[PDB]
Amino acid sequence: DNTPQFKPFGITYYTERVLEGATPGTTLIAVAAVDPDKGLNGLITYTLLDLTPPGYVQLEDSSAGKVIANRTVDYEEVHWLNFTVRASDNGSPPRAAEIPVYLEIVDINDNNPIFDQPSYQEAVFEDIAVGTVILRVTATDADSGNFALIEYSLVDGEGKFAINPNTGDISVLSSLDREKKDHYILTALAKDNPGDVASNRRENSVQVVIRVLDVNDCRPQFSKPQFSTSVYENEPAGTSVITMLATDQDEGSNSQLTYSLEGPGMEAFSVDMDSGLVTTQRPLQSYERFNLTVVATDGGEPPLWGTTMLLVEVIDV
Ligand SMILES: N[C@@H](CCC(=O)N[C@@H](CS)C(=O)NCC(=O)O)C(=O)O
Ligand SMILES: [Ca+2]
Ligand SMILES: [Ca+2]
Ligand SMILES: [Ca+2]
Ligand SMILES: [Ca+2]
Ligand SMILES: [Ca+2]
Ligand SMILES: [Ca+2]
Ligand SMILES: [Ca+2]
Ligand SMILES: [Cl-]
Ligand SMILES: [Cl-]
Ligand SMILES: [Cl-]
Repeated sequence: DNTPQFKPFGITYYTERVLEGATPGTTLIAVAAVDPDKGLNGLITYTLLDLTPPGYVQLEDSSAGKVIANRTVDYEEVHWLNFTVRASDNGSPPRAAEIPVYLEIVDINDNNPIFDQPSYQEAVFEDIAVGTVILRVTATDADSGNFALIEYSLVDGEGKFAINPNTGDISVLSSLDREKKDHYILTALAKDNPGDVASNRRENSVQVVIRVLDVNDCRPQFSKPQFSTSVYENEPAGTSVITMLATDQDEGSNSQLTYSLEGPGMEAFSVDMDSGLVTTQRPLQSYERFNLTVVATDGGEPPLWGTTMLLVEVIDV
């Protein structure tokens, strides 16, 4: 006439830690009760009750208190597997005892940081100030504690960009120049579990495009400061003299050039504003000598100019 008692004697409840992902059949906890009596009166049958939540645990067999994994548990869904163990003798009116079990699920680092976008992109002007934040990348991590802390890095900022390891803010580290490099495709990395060994850290990367927009910061240039040419005396107006060509490193209208003439010979010559072709406006006589100023002006606002000099001598036929 003794009721089964759980061991150790007077135990209020059982508890054990269980790693999430424990495979089915894995022993989660083993409990035991005793009944001093003889035969069926002292033969103990174990059952489980009130599985909260259900589906994750079962007794290996009803003859013992070994509890094994059924479905695998996910810490991201379940923090506690609670249930009751009933230990019943097999007597005529049976006597039984019941006790709670609390299995404490333990997080493992089974989720990677995952970026909130498939890629990132911004456009910035080439004169953007050093230190300016361009964009923020964000990843999220479904684990807990250190396993969900994220450290951002750039695989290679090229000395032009830097990322804040906490915020994911990508900033200008040194001055840009569209003319040197007009866009960047950077790899940003999110790595969890800071401070642990490389093998227990998970990561993902994403590509970040920064397109560098033009400012009109390059003036038109000629190849040298002095050109020289000759025109025959007594040639008609419209006679070709020379074609002038300047360069400009900017983009679009910022490097679209128009030519003009300046100074004491402008009236005797003309330059086609688009082609750079210089022609005479009249016949020249052999004594005449001109040092013209040729100007190339870009289409920026305000425009930039560059000049060169053009010596024109008139030769006898
Ligand atoms: N040093 C200045 C000007 C740089 C710049 O814009 N240079 C132009 C010409 S105006 C260029 O062609 N840069 C290309 C290079 O240096 O390779 C800056 O850093 O802003
Ligand atoms: Ca008994
Ligand atoms: Ca999990
Ligand atoms: Ca993680
Ligand atoms: Ca986890
Ligand atoms: Ca530039
Ligand atoms: Ca320009
Ligand atoms: Ca430019
Ligand atoms: Cl900008
Ligand atoms: Cl910081
Ligand atoms: Cl680009």
